Amino acid sequence: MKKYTCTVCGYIYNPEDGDPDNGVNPGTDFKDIPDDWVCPACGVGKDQFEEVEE
Ligand SMILES: [Fe+3]
Repeated sequence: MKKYTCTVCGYIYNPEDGDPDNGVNPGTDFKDIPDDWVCPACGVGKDQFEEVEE
């Protein structure tokens, strides 16, 4: 799956590690993360993230 980055602070969501402390298990693609999840480093919503294209 692809990584997504927060365009406000630079945090990168990597689907292989998820964000387990906030209920996103490793192996969850960004689209499936519940829509109320926010960036763990700056608090903005998923709407500020962009797919990291390879
Ligand atoms: Fe952020």
